[PDB]
Amino acid sequence: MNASDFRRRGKEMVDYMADYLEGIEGRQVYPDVQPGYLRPLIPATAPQEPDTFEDILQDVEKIIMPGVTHWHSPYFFAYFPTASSYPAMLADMLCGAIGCIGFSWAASPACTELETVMMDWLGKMLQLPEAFLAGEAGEGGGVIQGSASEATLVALLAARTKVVRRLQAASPGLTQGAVLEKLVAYASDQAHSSVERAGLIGGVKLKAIPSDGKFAMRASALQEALERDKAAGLIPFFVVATLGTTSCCSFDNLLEVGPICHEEDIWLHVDAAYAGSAFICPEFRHLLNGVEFADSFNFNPHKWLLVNFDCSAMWVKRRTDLTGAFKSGLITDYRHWQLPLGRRFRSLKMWFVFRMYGVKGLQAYIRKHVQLSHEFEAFVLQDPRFEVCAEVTLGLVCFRLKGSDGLNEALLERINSARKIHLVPCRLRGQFVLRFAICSRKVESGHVRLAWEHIRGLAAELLA
Amino acid sequence: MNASDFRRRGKEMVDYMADYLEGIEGRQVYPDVQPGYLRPLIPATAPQEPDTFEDILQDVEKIIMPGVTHWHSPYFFAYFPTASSYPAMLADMLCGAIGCIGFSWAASPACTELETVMMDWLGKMLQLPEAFLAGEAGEGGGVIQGSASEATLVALLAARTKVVRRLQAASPGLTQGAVLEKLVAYASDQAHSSVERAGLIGGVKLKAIPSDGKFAMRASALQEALERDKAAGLIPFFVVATLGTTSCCSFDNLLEVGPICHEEDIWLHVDAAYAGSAFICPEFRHLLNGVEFADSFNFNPHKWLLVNFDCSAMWVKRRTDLTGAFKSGLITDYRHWQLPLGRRFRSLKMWFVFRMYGVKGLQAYIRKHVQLSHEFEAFVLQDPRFEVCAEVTLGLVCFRLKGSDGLNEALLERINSARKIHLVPCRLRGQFVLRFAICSRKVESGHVRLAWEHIRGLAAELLA
Ligand SMILES: *Cc1c(COP(=O)(O)O)cnc(C)c1O
Ligand SMILES: *Cc1c(COP(=O)(O)O)cnc(C)c1O
Repeated sequence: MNASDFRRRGKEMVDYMADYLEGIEGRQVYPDVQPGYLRPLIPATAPQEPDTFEDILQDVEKIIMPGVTHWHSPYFFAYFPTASSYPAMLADMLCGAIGCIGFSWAASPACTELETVMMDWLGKMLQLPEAFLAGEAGEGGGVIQGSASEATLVALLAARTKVVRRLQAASPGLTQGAVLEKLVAYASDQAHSSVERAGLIGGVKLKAIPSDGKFAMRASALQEALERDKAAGLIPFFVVATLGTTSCCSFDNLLEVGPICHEEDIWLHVDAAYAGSAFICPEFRHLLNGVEFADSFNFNPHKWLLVNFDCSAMWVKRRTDLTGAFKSGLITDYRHWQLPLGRRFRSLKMWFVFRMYGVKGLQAYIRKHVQLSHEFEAFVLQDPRFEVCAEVTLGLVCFRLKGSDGLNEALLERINSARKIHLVPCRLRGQFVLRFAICSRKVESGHVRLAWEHIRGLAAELLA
Repeated sequence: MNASDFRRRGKEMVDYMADYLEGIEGRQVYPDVQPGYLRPLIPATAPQEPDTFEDILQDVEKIIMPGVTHWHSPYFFAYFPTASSYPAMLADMLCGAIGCIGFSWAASPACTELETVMMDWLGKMLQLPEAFLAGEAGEGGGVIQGSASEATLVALLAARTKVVRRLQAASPGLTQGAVLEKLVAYASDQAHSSVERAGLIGGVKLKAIPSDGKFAMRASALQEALERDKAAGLIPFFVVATLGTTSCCSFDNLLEVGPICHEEDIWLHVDAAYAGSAFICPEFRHLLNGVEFADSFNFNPHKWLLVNFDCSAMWVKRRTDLTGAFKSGLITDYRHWQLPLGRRFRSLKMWFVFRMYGVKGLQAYIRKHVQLSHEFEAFVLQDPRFEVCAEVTLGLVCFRLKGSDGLNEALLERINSARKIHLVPCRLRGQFVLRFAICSRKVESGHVRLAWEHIRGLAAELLA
């Protein structure tokens, strides 16, 4: 079709989007569709002749929607939030229209330059040390990665390469294969699975560092592991410290870990995928104290900062430390900052979001969510039948019906079968725990109260 | 903002998109902006209070656009085409509205199931062997990757893992570090750089296979390299065969390479990033004869098949051969098929495109482009002052002004400085060559004739 048709159709799509989001509260959050349901509802072959937009759009309602899990219903309380905001959407539309591939500066200077500048804005909102800012003459800078799992993998590969170079440039005969055999990487036992994948791909060993009572990685445990391993002939080289674990949203001790990785000369990567967004708020910024020591810091604006998915923010103090694994001031070659060669004009989304919401708007959004999270915690704290399993700092609450894991597995089964709200569990020291996460952009105190009541009702029934 | 505002603003954005594309022919293809131009035209900090959509949109025209390289101007004849169609755009808008993250089947069954089905449609359009189709009981299947460079890397990692396992299943007690040291991978000397990055990340050795007169990889050269290396104690394990090299769009011999990789038991990956789209046309399908032998096949619909960037299609005959590196019929866990854990509902784009254009529409688009490419070749063939450097099969023509490399470097400099059209050169056996690639969706015979005339004029001037 041509421009004229797109004005028509494109505008129809906008109303569709608005309708879907406007009425999302009337959607059943989790689907009843069975695995493999879709293939039989669709032809076996692409059509030879065109189909009608109208026809395709109703297929969306009648066939696709039944297999959709609505992350944006205020009743979606699973995992962590995924971002979705009108400003990013508008931006995404533009990005697609300009349709450039920023694999090189010449392919579109702006695709590259807006990114560096936006990463600096965000860097400043987080109050990161100047060492991470590109500016006009800093050895550091930031880049948009596809996801936190990729950011982590990129850091590990940069670390791996850096340690192999140092070792070979000090031991002539030395082969890389030799160095890999003894390379060890560490992460909290609460670390995300993206770390294992990273070690797996990078071809190195990964060890877990037992966490403390507050589920945090401490200097003590880390040091022990290091000594134990150096003494065994191994070579520590990478450590991922997590800020806002996926289990209970706890925080590794950065002021204790940073100094250790520094003195031991270990690449320290900080994965704050979820909690990172909160650091633009003074109240929480302390949680990030210690970045000073990090070689690379990452968090997902596509989780809790309203920038629609496909937007993870990563910073490093020495651009060449990163650039070297795939080979000041202005950056022109992002292709040495990530795994793939191509990339979209993703920074448009950050720009539209940061500009259309403003810093204050963003801070409010986060606080409202943390407020809602504490309201839920209160409910649980008020009912003697339940218990709150971990300190509640941000938008996640881990609760439990006082009793056995069997009793709790049961409550969960009854909650999901009821199809009103959607929750996910996790194990916290082997114990079965239920997670309550504030997600949707449009969640209100009302949704939480109703959600709690519904859970309390089911627990009661189950208890009789 | 809320749904109401988005209907307004969102519709404005649609007209903006339509205007930009509608008037793109009046845009200067390549920018005059200097590196680093943007930072000083934007504030140093994100705004505290909201900004106006109206204000943001004019900033787009006045500040972003001057730094944009217009890939969709019919006068953009660089690299290879990047896709952009209204159907994919409409689809992308929807994808963002639904906004789910398909990291697991439960996160949204449809995000996963539509993908498998679409990959089968495309698989059939290409007339791939049934072995690659998921169907209801095939060990194979296809997945959308972020790009051809990632597809290649994924294949190599799958290969690496598979050969390390076999070698230990043979000599129980064999270390991985040991096996990597001797692992060798091959690619044509015309292969894309994504292959080197892959070998670099995977930590193995990569060797180039000298190409023939038609710049193709032949059985002879490959076999020679293999023997030479096995005999030296090395272990061949991965071979990338390219269909549509970026230099002159030549084709490795798949009927010669497949059998070799089979008997030698080497993982054979086929990178047809650009040329692959043409295979939905019977006339060209022979170029793909030999996939039968491939372990993995890949091409970019986001290049020459109108599915907006962020859409590379990859197929394998044994899903577990792929799944194993990151650990029939219906597929539920795409997370073991790619590097990252998260993913967008990208298949919506393929669906909208395939349905709104229909197979015949797609075939016409490709043929029209190949027709235009041959029209250009004709022009060059008609002028005794120039020469065509390689067989012209698809949308690319490599030409040259008869003379020295210096003379040609000069023509190129004069073409880019003129700012009418945009071309890129490359070296073909050390010789400086100019590339002419049909890209934009809206290119016509008229654009090509004017482009040729303009180049002939500049060549003439220069020749005096
Ligand atoms: C959500 C999460 C991830 C995964 O992020 P993606 O961008 O989906 O890869 C990684 N680490 C932590 C701590 C997370 O909370
Ligand atoms: C364009 C191209 C690639 C790279 O594709 P992306 O998806 O941009 O990474 C790889 N191989 C060939 C032959 C190509 O033409």
